[PDB]
Amino acid sequence: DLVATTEMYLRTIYELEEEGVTPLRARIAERLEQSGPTVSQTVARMERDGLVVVASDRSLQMTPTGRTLATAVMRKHRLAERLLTDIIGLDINKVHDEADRWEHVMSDEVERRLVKVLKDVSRSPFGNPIPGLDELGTRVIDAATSMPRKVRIVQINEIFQVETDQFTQLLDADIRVGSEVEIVDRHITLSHNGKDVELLDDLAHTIRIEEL
Amino acid sequence: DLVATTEMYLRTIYELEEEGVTPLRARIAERLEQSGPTVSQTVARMERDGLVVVASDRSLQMTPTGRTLATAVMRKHRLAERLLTDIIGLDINKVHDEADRWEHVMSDEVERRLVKVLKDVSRSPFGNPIPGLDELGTRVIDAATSMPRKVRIVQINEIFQVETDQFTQLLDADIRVGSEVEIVDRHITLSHNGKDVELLDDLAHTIRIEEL
Ligand code: NI
Ligand code: NI
Ligand code: NI
Ligand code: NI
Repeated sequence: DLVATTEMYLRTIYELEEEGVTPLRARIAERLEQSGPTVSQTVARMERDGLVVVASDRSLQMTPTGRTLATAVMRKHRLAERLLTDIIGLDINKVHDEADRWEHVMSDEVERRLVKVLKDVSRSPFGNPIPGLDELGTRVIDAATSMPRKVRIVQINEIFQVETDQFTQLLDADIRVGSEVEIVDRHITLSHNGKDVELLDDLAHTIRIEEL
Repeated sequence: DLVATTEMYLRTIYELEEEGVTPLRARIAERLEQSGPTVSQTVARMERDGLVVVASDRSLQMTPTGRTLATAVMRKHRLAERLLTDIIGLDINKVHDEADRWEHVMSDEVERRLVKVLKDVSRSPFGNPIPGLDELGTRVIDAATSMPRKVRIVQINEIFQVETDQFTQLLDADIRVGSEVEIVDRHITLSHNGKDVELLDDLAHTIRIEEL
């Protein structure tokens, strides 16, 4: 019982972060269709197991081990969805639910085979990047990690820019003095309410952020 | 926890029958690497759930519902093994263990797709017929069912036979006055210690059996 449950809590926190939603226990209860009390019980165990910390604001911060496990479950889940759609041909309306089960029993080595056999594993069939593939086998340029983080805009410093076409991109995605997600890819891209601005490097080095 | 466990007990009983072994609780404990007491506890629940009867000789007789479920789990298991070998290309030494997990989470509709996509679903990669495909979508000729049963030879009646090449087949598979398995296929075949004699109809109507 217990292992699949933990993984589901983890993938759900992972999911909410990808969606920009604060990982709150009531948000997890609602999404998993579980009671709040029930969720509190599992989260308590997960804290005990070192997988999550409940911050003073009641959000759930996955620890590095928790996040590794979350990432793995998300990876299996999305690879299973790929397998089910691409090869098996299961009706798309059933694919998620099936992968909801298969994600807890797919081995790493099966994953590795899927990566060999599938045409593309960039994205699930539902449009989301498949993470953790590598593991399977302050200025923005300095501050971003290979792990999504929300930060606060403290300076944009347009005045120092030569290229200006991204000024309007920033205005259109609404930040100026706000709280944005930051990541390094193949680098740097910023997000704010499901609107992404992929920064060119000159901007990535002048934009400054803080926690928080 | 409980559903996968029940299915495993069921597939194991199914297995022992296919192998000609009396479904004894100590044989199930040994095969599942579970304690006897532990197995007694689950079997008791399974009796309560209507899936098995413990006969006076201590063998486990699957009820019709139990057998249907056993057959389904065996089917998913073997189809999963096919999928893993044929398409996925998982190392054959890992295929069983993986299917040991996937058998408990594969839906009927995924099965139906597998039957569409796979080259042949007659047999698992380990040489055993895949059952339950139809469900997914006394003289021997009269006594045999579409379900394996052991019976006792009461008469062979060679004297009434025109064709005699199967006389030696019977002698070679060692029966004469013994306890044999009987089944109807595409009919009738008899088995005795992993030696099969597929009867021609003239013999199937003269050979007589009893319980038991
Ligand atoms: Ni999904
Ligand atoms: Ni799941
Ligand atoms: Ni097997
Ligand atoms: Ni199993």
